[PDB]
Amino acid sequence: GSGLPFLVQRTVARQITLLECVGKGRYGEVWRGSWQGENVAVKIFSSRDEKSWFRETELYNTVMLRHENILGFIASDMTSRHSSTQLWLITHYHEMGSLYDYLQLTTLDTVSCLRIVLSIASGLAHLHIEIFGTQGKPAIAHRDLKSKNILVKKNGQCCIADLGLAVMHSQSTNQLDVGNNPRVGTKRYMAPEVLDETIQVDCFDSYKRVDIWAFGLVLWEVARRMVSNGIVEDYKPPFYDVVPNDPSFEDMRKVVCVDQQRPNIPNRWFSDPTLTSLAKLMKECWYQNPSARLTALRIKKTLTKID
Ligand SMILES: CNC(=O)[C@H]1C[C@H](n2c(-c3cc(OC)c(OC)c(OC)c3)nc3ccc(C(=O)NCCCN(C)C)cc32)C1
Repeated sequence: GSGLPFLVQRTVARQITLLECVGKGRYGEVWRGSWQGENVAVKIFSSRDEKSWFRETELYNTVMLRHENILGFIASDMTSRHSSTQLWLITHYHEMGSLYDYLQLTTLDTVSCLRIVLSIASGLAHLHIEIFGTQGKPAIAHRDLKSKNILVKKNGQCCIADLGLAVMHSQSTNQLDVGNNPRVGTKRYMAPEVLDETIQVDCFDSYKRVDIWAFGLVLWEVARRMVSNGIVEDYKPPFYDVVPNDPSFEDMRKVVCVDQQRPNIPNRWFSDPTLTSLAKLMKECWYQNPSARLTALRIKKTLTKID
């Protein structure tokens, strides 16, 4: 799999001491833990999200996902702490936390902006691409790509996190996991075909194109925080101005499906070559027609050529 030898994995949870709680939400809790005096991140899942714990555990153990831009899996366990049975996912610890939180604390220059977005595109392309052979991997669509599910490294690269909603496709196999409704992710980031439920649930490539829509929104979030001529925008989530907090499906449908609105491009971006290029790139992620959207590899290539 992606983590420790497995026999090691079961013993890891018992060797971990939880030191600080660094995150808490409806998903559960995230802690900085220590394993042999080395930091690890321990996500303790709420009962609401227990199935996400199981699906992510299945995945990381059935596919050996190892990539610098994917959160590094260490182990998963159903363990007991303080006499309560708990669902733990243990990964590499990234002190900087989520991109969402990071963008609200500092601003970016051209180098650090491009490093962030390129690393996300590289991670997403690695998820998306199916690799044949005994040491390959199925294609993976994330289905909840957003800034809260991206972690920042000290070196300024990022890695994609939270595969609990991901769907896998082997070009050999048939059927896509999917199941239930297609509207499983974060409403604010949902593509038009999800919101209006016209997505072809049987076509795996539909899910990759949904990730690309969300990636375009993440690019917009990040680009706002890149300084140009001492100018920068405050952090805002996508569509902050046109929809309420915790927006409903109907809110999103009118903006994105009926009006076909997209996040607004700050005028000052067209005073800077990099931001001008990023604006064009994100618009090619937001086509109403999913098949017109760029692929993750095309985005990666374009970003590598920008400087
Ligand atoms: C998920 N929601 C949240 O709000 C946050 C993000 C999540 N976090 C993870 C993490 C872990 C996962 O598995 C273990 C996981 O699932 C695979 C996952 O999914 C997205 C994320 N490592 C983290 C390491 C540090 C921090 C942190 O905040 N501060 C430290 C100082 C930085 N400060 C100024 C912003 C948060 C971490 C808690």
